Amino acid sequence: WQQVVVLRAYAKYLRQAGFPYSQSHIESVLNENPHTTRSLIDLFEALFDPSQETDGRRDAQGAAAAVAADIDALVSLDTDRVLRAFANLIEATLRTNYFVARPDSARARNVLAFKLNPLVIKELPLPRPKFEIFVYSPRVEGVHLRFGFVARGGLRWSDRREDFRTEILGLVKAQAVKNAVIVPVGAKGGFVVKRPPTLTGDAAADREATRAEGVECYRLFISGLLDVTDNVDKATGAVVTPPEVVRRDGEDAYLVVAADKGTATFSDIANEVAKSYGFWLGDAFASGGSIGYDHKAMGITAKGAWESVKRHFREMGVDTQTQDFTVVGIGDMSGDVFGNGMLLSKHIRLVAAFDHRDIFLDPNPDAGRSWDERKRLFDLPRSSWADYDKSLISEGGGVYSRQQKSIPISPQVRTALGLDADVEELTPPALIKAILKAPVDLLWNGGIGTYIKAETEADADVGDRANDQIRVCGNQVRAKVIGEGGNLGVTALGRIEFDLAGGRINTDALDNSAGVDCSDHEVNIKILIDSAVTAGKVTPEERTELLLSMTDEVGELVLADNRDQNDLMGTSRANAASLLSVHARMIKDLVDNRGLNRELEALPSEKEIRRRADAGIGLTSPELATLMAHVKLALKDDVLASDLPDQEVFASRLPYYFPTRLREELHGEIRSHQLRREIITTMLVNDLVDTAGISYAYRITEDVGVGPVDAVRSYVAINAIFGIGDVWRRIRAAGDAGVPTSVTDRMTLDLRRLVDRAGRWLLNYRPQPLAVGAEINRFGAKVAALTPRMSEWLRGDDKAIVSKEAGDFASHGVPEDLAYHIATGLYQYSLLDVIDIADIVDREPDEVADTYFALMDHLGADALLTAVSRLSRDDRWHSLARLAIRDDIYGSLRALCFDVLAVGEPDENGEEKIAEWETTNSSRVTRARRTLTEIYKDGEQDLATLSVAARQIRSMTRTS
Amino acid sequence: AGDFASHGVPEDLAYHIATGLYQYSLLDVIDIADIVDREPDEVADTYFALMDHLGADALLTAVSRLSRDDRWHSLARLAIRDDIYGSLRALCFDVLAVGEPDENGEEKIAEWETTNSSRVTRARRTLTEIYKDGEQDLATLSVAARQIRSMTRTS
Repeated sequence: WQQVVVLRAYAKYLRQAGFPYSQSHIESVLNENPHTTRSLIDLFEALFDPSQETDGRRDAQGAAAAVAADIDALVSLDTDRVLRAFANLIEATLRTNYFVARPDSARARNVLAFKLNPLVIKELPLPRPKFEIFVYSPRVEGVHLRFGFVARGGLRWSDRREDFRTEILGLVKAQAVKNAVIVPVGAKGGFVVKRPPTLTGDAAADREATRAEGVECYRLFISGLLDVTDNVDKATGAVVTPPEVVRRDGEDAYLVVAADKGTATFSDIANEVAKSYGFWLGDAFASGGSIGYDHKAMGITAKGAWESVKRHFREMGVDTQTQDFTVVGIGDMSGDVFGNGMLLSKHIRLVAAFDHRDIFLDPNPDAGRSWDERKRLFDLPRSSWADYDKSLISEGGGVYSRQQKSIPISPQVRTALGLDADVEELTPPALIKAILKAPVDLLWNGGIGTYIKAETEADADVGDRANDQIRVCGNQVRAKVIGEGGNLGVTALGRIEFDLAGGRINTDALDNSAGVDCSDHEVNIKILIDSAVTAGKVTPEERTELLLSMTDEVGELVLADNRDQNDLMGTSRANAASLLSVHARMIKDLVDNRGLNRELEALPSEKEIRRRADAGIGLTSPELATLMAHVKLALKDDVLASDLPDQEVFASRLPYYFPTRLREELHGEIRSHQLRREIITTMLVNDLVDTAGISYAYRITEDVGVGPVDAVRSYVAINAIFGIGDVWRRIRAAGDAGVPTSVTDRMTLDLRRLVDRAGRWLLNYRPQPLAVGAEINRFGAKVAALTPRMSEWLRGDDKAIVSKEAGDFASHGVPEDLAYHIATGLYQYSLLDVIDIADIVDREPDEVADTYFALMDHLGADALLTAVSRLSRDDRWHSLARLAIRDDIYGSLRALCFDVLAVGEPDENGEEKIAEWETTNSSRVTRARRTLTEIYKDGEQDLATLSVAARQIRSMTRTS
Repeated sequence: AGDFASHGVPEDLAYHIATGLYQYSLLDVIDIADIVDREPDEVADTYFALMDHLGADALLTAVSRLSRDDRWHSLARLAIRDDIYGSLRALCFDVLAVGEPDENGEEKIAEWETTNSSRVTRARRTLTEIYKDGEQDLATLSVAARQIRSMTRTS
């Protein structure tokens, strides 16, 4: 009967995968081939019995050959397909708990677990997870799909027992997107109860048992999961395979659990269950519950979304922390998101707010008094909108109920929201839809569900029936800015329509990222401290003390991530129109190589793409966020597959993931973390994408012709050499001080062209692969010495244009040193050639810089490089052409500098060196200079004229 | 030479005419042999073997296909042809700076590429890809020429 249970479980997994033949047909096929069924059982038994490993050579070939010969013998088509599918499931099984006999396991409670490789299963619909575990029982049935070794996701208590694998596979892509910025990749679990209790008619004892049955089945599902999962022991540091479990895969120990629509109060139960198996993660197994973070207190999600709101309003030109602004909100002062976010400014004027229970209408809200009443409501353990003081409500305002037949409309309520002038009463559904379409500065979301749709998306396709009567369209939203603290509030196509209608919006995975981020952060700290507890440095009682002491510092680190995330979003929004073509090739690469789905990711179709190209606009803000999320995942996949996380130059940033107390006290424990390679890769990709830009790495690969690994090498070297991160923080501080986003954004765009050019230079002129430490130690110090002295050798047109850019920057409040430091970026790029040249001729870099920039002055090279930059980048070949001409100019600059430094004496300055090189030229150089000045006189700057000017410069050199 | 001789042209004269654009390269060959005080035979061997590995004849023919409608485009096509020839001179200088005279053109090229950098392997790969595209406007030919130019330290 136990072998029959195994076959039945395989059939249930087959049903979840969507096998065509039904269960009746499947059992009939197994019945009509009893010899073949016996052969299948023999193959499985040979595969997974630990005693077989004690029985000599495993009877692999015997059982496998019996199965294959029985497969061949089949004539009937349905039988043949069914038995190959069965054989494929046997082959695909990676682990099983059929043979574990220790009493605490789930096998003892009649639960069977199959860890499978979905990648090799023929009948599985796409996408195929990296690993899957299927749990079968007569009471419970669950699945867990993981796209990677280090994965995170929520556990759905699903009610789709017919196909929950379908639900889990549907939600795994969105969960993975949520995890773009965090160390792990997407995972998702889900269980259904198959023996719910009989109902007593008593509305109370029934829900109690229904709850307790779900608790027992939740326990069963997780226990079956841990019967096959490996454990981590810090006694030796190695990964242990469950005893009496035969593993066909490698080693796989990381597994954490997050709450979902049915797993809200089960985190604590999950922590107890993880402890019963003796799992190493302890309380990090489940995010929060009883040891971890009180997310309502921290309010990390609200501040993470407030960073996006502030960035959007800054692009709007407003500052929330000092200027009154009007808000329409979803939720009440008793939830985490709404309550924590609506107290973040004392200038908040909450004009309207509906709930699940009540409606709040403040026609002319105050700021100080409205904030005080909002704070009073938040401090209560529980409250509703009926608890708002109705004396602090503005005249014409009030607290009304959503269960009323209708709600009267005050003249003050009507004018503020802006509807047809005749309304004097509305229905609660229409009041909610009008709140949803409001001429309001901010639209704050702290609820759950979808309330904004696209004009093209069907109502049933959204998957939210409860709000289906109140859902408005994205193009129909009149809010200036939309802040997304909640999940699934707006559909992707709805987000695209809102951005396309003039609204400011990001994706929800980028706004509410903070709460999940804190979940991951908490996990990686609970790991680290548990390791240090095992090493005897932290007494178990001070572990909790240390955790609570670091709450604020952990929150600040997550908010720093959100701010870097949002600043990059604003900058990407700035550069959308001119990079649409580059962005389009990126999308194609992802589709062709990473198995991306254009329509699923809400990425534009190619007809949609040049539709916008014909309109002269780039990607929308939610689409830009989506693209950068996939870029972050692809970059993590690229860097992790390499030895970059292994090398020390990339590993020098590891301690900075952890708070100050741990950074100081825990140093050896940080260096020997379990997730060291993954944390380093995630930090790496976050820094790279936030600093270098969306198209940096892809353009590097397009231009240079290397793999992502070489691009990363180059970015790290340039950031460490030029202090690029430090310049970025100085730019961001100026923008935070009140400098408009246009000035700081343009500062950053010049800086990113500089890094592009500099990274390309390092890749092009130094041997590959890059030794990042070597190039840093032979360039970064020299660069730091040469950057502050840009004023001593800029001459003529160079000096004039640099002064103009620095003064324009400082005219908007930018500090003078930073304005000048930014204005000279394209000359800091030439300092790389300056340093390389000084190294070749073993002479000082000061004099080399003097000659290089004086020569850049005599011929007016700045105008030529600017004209080159004006060359079109519409397609890849023209971009290649403009890149070829810029590099030709720079290389010719290198050869002419070599010849000029080959004449004269170091005491001769740039002007004297140039004078006596031209004094020692040939007819070729005088003719070239005369033609160059004539070219400058024409003012024509197409490919041909600039190219002939470059040849004139090239012929000035013997080595040509 | 065979097309010329098919119409009755004498064979020596047909071949002598058919090789005119390589007789032009013999000027650079002689100048180069003079600079390195080595015999012109071996210099010619290396120069034309190198013109063989990279398919330079197709690139010069494509350059000749550039328009001469106005003075500036004619100047541009002249610029690209001279850039190709000067880059030929610099690469020939570097290859003759490696190896030994007894090594023929193929052996000289083999051991210079055997002693290149990541820059040269990447440049060759991009050049072969350019040859594969078959696009021969100003921009593609120019980027092919920059690939050839970056193969030289003195650049």
